[PDB]
Amino acid sequence: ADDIVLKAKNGDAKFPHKAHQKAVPDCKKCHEKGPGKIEGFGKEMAHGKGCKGCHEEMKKGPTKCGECHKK
Ligand code: HEC
Ligand code: HEC
Ligand code: HEC
Ligand SMILES: C[C@H](CCC(=O)O)[C@H]1CC[C@H]2[C@@H]3CC[C@@H]4C[C@H](O)CC[C@]4(C)[C@H]3C[C@H](O)[C@]12C
Repeated sequence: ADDIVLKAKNGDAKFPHKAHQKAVPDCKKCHEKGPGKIEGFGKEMAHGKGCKGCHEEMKKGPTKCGECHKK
């Protein structure tokens, strides 16, 4: 399947799966979650544990605005 881009108004936020499959061998961090995760994602999640928060916790991945968001 293809990578997806989240259409944030301030700039497209791409999600490259291959890098994540490699750097996050604990697949259950994102997969096999209960229901609601598709409906639940948004800016709050993205800037929290959904994206940015994991990068901070794992000490790796983009944590600056212009690193995730790109027009
Ligand atoms: C969140 C950070 C994820 C982690 C960690 C892993 N996966 Fe993932 N996966 C995630 C998303 C949002 C998507 C759909 C959008 C996309 O970019 O593909 C997927 C997709 C998959 C797929 C389909 C891939 C393909 O057909 O190219 C598979 C088979 C899959 N994910 C499995 C997988 C495994 C085994 C992981 C751990 C090593 C893993 N994913 C991590 C989100 C995230
Ligand atoms: C852990 C559970 C993560 C979640 C949830 C998300 N990301 Fe992530 N990301 C994670 C790690 C450990 C890394 C380092 C990968 C590396 O090998 O350097 C990343 C990396 C990225 C990248 C850059 C990929 C690259 O080729 O350098 C991007 C652009 C990125 N992550 C974006 C991103 C977004 C938008 C997420 C939410 C939708 C997201 N990540 C979740 C760990 C985790
Ligand atoms: C990746 C790790 C991110 C970092 C670092 C920052 N942002 Fe972000 N942001 C990210 C995603 C994946 C999303 C989309 C959420 C969704 O609904 O899918 C967003 C969202 C925003 C928004 C709202 C955009 C909209 O609703 O159209 C804004 C205004 C925004 N982001 C700004 C922003 C700034 C200023 C940041 C640095 C301080 C920043 N983001 C960090 C992913 C990531
Ligand atoms: C559930 C995990 C991990 C975050 C968490 O613990 O909740 C998060 C990490 C990235 C999230 C995905 C980002 C891209 C998509 C955003 C859409 O608006 C809703 C579906 C997708 C596919 C999201 C589904 C789910 O919300 C994921 C996989």
